[PDB]
Amino acid sequence: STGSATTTPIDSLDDAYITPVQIGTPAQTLNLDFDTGSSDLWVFSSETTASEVDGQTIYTPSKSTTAKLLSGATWSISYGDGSSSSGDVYTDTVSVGGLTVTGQAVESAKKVSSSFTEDSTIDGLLGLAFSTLNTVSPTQQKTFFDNAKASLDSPVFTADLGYHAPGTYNFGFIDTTAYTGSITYTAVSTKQGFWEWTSTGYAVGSGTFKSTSIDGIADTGTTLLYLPATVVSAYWAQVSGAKSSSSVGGYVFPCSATLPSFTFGVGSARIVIPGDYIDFGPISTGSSSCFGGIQSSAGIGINIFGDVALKAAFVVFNGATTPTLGFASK
Ligand SMILES: O=C(CCNc1ccccc1)Nc1scc(-c2ccccc2)c1C(=O)NCc1ccccc1
Repeated sequence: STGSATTTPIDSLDDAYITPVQIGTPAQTLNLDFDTGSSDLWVFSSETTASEVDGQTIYTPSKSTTAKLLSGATWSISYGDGSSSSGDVYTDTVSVGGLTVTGQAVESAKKVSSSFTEDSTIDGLLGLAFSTLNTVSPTQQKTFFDNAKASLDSPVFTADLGYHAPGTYNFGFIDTTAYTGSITYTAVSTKQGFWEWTSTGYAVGSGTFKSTSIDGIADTGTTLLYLPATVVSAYWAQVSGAKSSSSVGGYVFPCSATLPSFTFGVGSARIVIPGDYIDFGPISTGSSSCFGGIQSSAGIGINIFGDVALKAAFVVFNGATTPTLGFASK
């Protein structure tokens, strides 16, 4: 089997991407944030505290004839950025772009934090990291990809995120027309439950490539590119007027200043992020100071190849016996 779904930016800044997902019988379609940095499929629901729902589409398990409650089961997640959610657990039929999994754990939110409430465009998350991170208790539940894997033509999914444009998540096949040149595959460590890999280095603009190992994760659920302070300082030093602002919580730059590209290494291959992918616009409405898309990982404790990086590439999440990651230019 295979599946193919369009993923769309939630706003003009590409802050996140949503993908339609069918849950239950008859189908209830919710727009979920596919997140390769976590492993829970959770949704706004009829059980969500009413004051914490503001415009989201909700899943109503009582109206699904295929929904089954896991009696006593709970889930609770705290994301790296402080946000959180928790609730109980059902199994139900879940389909993405034509690909169907029966018995998928659908985690119904009783509570969500303020950032989730304030974002009306995201109805939940669909985790695509390794299932060892899944928070369901007493029995850990598998991700949608893990459940579908055996049935897929090939045990893989791909992320093709657009810049200010729609893109595609494919399951079970590699669309050879979606990228240029070849796909370079690189080793993955699953020790932390992430699609964790080691980049071979970086360049800023037309500068010389610096060979250096950067361990980080391929994370579609994180907007920005978070790298070591030394690397980030080298990037913003090439931007006139750029400063790290303690009040804003990272690097900002004069909105009209030219942004150089940022190149990262995948083995001997190179992925080039165009300068404008790094522009996240005025820090507040009407300001001529703009937020930067490359930031230090020093406070986070882990380097993150988020949407800013991934959307410059066609990315293969290869779930073979020994998982690997593939990157191609496009
Ligand atoms: O990048 C984000 C959230 C992006 N989503 C978004 C939605 C609406 C408006 C704007 C943005 N948050 C960050 S920054 C850095 C991390 C992080 C990840 C792993 C480990 C340490 C830090 C996360 C994060 O927690 N991402 C998961 C997430 C969070 C909230 C919503 C969706 C996904």
